[PDB]
Amino acid sequence: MRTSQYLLSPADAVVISHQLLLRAGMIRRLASGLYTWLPMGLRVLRKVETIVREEMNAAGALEVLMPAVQPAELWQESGRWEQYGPELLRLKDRHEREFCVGPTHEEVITDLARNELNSYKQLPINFYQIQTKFRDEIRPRFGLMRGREFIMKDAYSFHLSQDSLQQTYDGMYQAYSKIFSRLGLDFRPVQADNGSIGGSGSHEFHVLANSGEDDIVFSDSSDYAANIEKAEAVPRESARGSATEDMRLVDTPNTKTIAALVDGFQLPIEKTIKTLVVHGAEEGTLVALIVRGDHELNEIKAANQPLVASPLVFASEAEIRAAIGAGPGSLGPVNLPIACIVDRSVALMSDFAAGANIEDKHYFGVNWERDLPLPEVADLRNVVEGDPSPDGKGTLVIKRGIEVGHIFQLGTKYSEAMKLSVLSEQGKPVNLIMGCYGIGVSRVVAAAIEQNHDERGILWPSALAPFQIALVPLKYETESVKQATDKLYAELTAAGFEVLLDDRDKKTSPGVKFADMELIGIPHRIVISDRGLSEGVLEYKGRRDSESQNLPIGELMSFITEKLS
Amino acid sequence: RTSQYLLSPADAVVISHQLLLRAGMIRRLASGLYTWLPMGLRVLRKVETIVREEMNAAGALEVLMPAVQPAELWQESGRWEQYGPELLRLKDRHEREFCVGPTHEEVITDLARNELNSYKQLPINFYQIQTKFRDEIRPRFGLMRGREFIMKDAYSFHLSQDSLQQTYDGMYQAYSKIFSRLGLDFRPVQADNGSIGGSGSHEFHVLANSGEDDIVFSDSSDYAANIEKAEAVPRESARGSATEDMRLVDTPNTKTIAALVDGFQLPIEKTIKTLVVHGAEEGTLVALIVRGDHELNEIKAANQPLVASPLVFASEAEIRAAIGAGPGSLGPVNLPIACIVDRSVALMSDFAAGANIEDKHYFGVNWERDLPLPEVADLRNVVEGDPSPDGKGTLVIKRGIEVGHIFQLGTKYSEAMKLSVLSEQGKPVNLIMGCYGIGVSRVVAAAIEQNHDERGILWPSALAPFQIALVPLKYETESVKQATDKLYAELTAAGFEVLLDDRDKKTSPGVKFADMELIGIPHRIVISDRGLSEGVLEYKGRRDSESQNLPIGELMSFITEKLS
Ligand SMILES: [Mg+2]
Ligand SMILES: [Mg+2]
Repeated sequence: MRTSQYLLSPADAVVISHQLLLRAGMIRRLASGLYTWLPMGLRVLRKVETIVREEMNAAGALEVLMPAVQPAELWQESGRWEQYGPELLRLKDRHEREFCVGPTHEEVITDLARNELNSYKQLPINFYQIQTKFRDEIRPRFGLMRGREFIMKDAYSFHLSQDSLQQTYDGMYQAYSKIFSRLGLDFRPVQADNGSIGGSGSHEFHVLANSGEDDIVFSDSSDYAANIEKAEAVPRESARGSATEDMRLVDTPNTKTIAALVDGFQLPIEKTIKTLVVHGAEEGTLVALIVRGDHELNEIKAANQPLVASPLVFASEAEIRAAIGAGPGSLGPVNLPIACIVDRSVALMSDFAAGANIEDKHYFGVNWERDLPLPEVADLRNVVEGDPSPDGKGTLVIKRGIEVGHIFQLGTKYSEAMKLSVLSEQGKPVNLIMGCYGIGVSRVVAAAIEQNHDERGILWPSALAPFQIALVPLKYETESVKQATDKLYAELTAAGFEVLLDDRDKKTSPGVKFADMELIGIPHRIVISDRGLSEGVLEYKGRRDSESQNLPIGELMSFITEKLS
Repeated sequence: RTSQYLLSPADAVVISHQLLLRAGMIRRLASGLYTWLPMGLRVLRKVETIVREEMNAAGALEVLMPAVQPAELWQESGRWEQYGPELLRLKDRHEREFCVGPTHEEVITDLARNELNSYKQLPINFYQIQTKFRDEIRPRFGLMRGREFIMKDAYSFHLSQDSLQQTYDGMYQAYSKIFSRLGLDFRPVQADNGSIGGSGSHEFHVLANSGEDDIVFSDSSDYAANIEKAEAVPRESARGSATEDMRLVDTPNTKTIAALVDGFQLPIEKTIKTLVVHGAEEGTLVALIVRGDHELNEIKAANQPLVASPLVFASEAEIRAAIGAGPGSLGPVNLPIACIVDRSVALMSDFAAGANIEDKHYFGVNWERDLPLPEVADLRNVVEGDPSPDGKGTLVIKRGIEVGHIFQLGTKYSEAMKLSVLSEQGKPVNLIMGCYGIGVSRVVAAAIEQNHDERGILWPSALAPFQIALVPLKYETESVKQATDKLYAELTAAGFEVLLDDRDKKTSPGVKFADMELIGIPHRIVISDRGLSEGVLEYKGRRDSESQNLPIGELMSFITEKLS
């Protein structure tokens, strides 16, 4: 009775995984960013959940299950009750007590550790759960990938020392790598934002897909791998060029953009700069950050600078004019009455053009040292295709990624705030050093399709297929065909395979049945017919296959065993 | 292994709550919100697995529906307001309204509107195992009355009542398979279905003294009903003949059954209680009379057609304006409102009632003679020793923990959210629905409520978190530490769930033993340099009184038989 049950019965879905997940009856919308898992969709979901839980256990983590509803008072200990922003879904109960529906669980698990972790002989320990979160995304979109309710594997490890944290952290990296291999994904772990300049201890796991919202950077020869947020930028040139022009004021009443200098004044874009006035970390101060005309400011690198306020805030036009005496489109490093930091590539420029900090004027032929001192230099830009690999090996390619996991060395941020402390073996109170590890279990189901699909529909990796074999008769009411078919279901089920049986009547044509089984990603099809049973044979076709086959009935069970290998 | 699982009691009053706290199975986050600790999650998953197997074997299809539910769906059924303060409501950042669902009737009916479009897809039975939130006013009893709890909730859809009954019966059978595999002593009982008589609602109850429900059995038949549902028949075959004339008596300080009995030497079976309730017709009142030794069954009262559901008791001001006399002076004689008497009241003779005149009673009232007999109904709770309404035996009342409910819902939601499908002959049909729920969280606690002893938790075999505890005495000795790891592998390879107690010379053997017994592990093996010399392993069962020594080779056989 299987298809007349599992198959059940788009207009806005724009990414392929969302459209296919809806068309294939894997999920359906309830409200904005809230999706029901349909019977066939839940079969795939649980397959993900099984592998992730197996590798978390094999890596020594202890599954727990914490509440969804959480006391605001915990979120007030970390300050995140306010600081988290409008993505936190806040509520009150019938007694006017305040809660959120958790998007994550750092406070709750730290609260647990306060009460449960009392001796150094219990450390290290790593707790994880597979549980529904809520995030009030301002614009839920992309189906399972930017929903509001989604499933998360979130894990939290506690340590007495940095080395202890690293070992567990390394084990999680390895377990994640096992997880996304068993899931049969084309993935890449990359270095990620750790809040600091340089250093380590933050890695993202990405599935490669041309719809990726993350840009991820790779050496074309070395193992270098990093989110563009983190990717160190080093300049292509080896030395600063020599001064070949004098500095001069140029009237620029209508030249206020990189485009206008390059196209209008014919300047090589390598001879232009963008100045970005941001707020200072010192209250009320301004900082000017400068990148070359053909580059962009990396905002994460920007806010990592000690002089720069984190998070990044851009100065207003009125602030800019009050400080500098000129406004956007006429700004530059010369006679700049505010602190400045220039990108590494900008320090090597020569004979370049800058806004003069005089309205409607630029300097042309600026040269560092001759016309003004070089200010502080830092890595402020994003890398671009073909940039040198920062490890000196090869050049950089940028690909698109869907983030499906993140691991992060958290330190003592929560154990300081929530007074989670344990005595070291020598008797010293130690603030527990924490790590956090997350996988977007929901997002994984969708990520797989973004990467594996064709014109016929979903292509599942082997571990995710909701069934392995579809039986399609083809006049299924024929006693001859219904007995061969029902026996075949039993044999194949007996041997352990997961078989979907298409029991729909003649009112559903064979071609439609074929297209349905293909759409839902079932990797093997078997068609039973009286004309083939006469000939003593069975018709086979693979999901990726071009033409069907005919297999002698007697050979079929060995043949399917081989395919499933 | 125990350095990890064991981790390190005040407001706990029922035993399952103290034991779940002390065995490190759960811990509290806030009121009614509890974290499953690693030991606890293992037990809960063993419950879910068994529930899921039997749901699937019964042909139901697992889905997973959102926890946050839009208010507009709840407004279609009227439950957005009607469900009460137990509904957790919120607004998102865009000021749209939702609840955190306590149940999913509207959601699954909404799903069906979009997915059930052909009769060839029916019958169909959807279920999920999913966290609910119910904003209980006074959350208590640990897992038994928390606010967040795990629930297997199922909903089936049908084109005919017969179709529903079949699926309903398979859910009944599957629940029994479930609770049998969970090793519980349960009983299914008839339950309140909304109507007088009839079937279509059964509750599954674990038998325990702490049960909040009263469930009625015959000591002679299979009869089993929630006291809310139990039919009461009188212990009398016939109304007695009149042997007093009716008189007016002054009862100035007589306003309770006890005062009428102890102040006038009347037997309690000659007295009555008159309860004045709101009638279903707007603005009307109905009086409900039971005998002085009985209580009013409020489920039975509300099921009366004249009586408003849910039941509302009349105020004292309302009584006085209607009748002309107050509580404690009420009765059926000269009663200017409609009246319903319990079956037993109808058989009474020579009986006392308030006269509907302040501080007065009639004595020696007799039906037909002094006043006409009103309508008769089954209005009272049964009491221990009552006749069994199937005519086989008398009735006993025991206390039960409700772990499962099945209910024939009909077209309540399909009619309101317009869920209709064309029959094979082309007639539109509102889908008939049944709903089935198992308190998965609650089942864990109900098990301990019925299985425990002086030393801690007793688990039915299917729920034990581990089957074997390895307690190496002096595990720091490398001779014991090798034999035990060797043993851990052998047993884990054999497919047994084994908890190695790796704790050190700090925690004494005696403490280690008590901890393994508290968390309810069925079987223990002690490895020692003592018995290693003798080539022997020490074994003890969780229920046994003495431990015993055991040749090592025989041990793998001995223990596989133990769990057979
Ligand atoms: Mg990111
Ligand atoms: Mg009840």
